[PDB]
Amino acid sequence: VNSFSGYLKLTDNVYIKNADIVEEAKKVKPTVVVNAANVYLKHGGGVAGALNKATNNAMQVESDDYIATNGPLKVGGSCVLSGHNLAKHCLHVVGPNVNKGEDIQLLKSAYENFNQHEVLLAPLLSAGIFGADPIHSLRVCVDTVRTNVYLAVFDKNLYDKLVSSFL
Ligand SMILES: O=C(O)C[C@@H](NC(=O)c1ncnc2[nH]ccc12)c1ccccc1F
Repeated sequence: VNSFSGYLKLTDNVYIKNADIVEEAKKVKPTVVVNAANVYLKHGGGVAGALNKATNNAMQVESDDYIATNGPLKVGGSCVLSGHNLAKHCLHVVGPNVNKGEDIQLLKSAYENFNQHEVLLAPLLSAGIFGADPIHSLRVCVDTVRTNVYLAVFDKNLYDKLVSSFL
């Protein structure tokens, strides 16, 4: 039992809510919040810009040190950093950005990173300004992630569309 509230059950292990991931994180303080990162951990907009803003830019400062030491992530890859005031840990996951021309095929690899964590609060990878088909991303999520994932979808119209079209 956990303290995630008001989520619609999609499958055995995947739940979904129309919510701001920042506010969900502030309430639940999950062990892991997922960031929809890019390979440089430059947290500008969407999920990443919002999470980073909520940390007062501490996420960005930490991320810049990570990149200076380790170099960029891979598309489809991830790293574990602090969750700051939002969660114990932040799992920065790089889904493909279709608006950068990146291969949507890498989305499954991106979701596989979630399987290293028993429970996660996460956005829908590659959706929104990452330019992928969100119905497809939700399908890949449910068909790839085996651990317990609580999805926070920001856009109300998108949430309604995702629920109404989910198989
Ligand atoms: O609408 C959506 O769910 C899709 C969108 N999600 C969010 O940006 C988002 N999601 C939850 N909480 C949030 N709080 C502030 C922003 C935010 C999205 C997902 C992945 C990458 C980019 C992107 F734009």
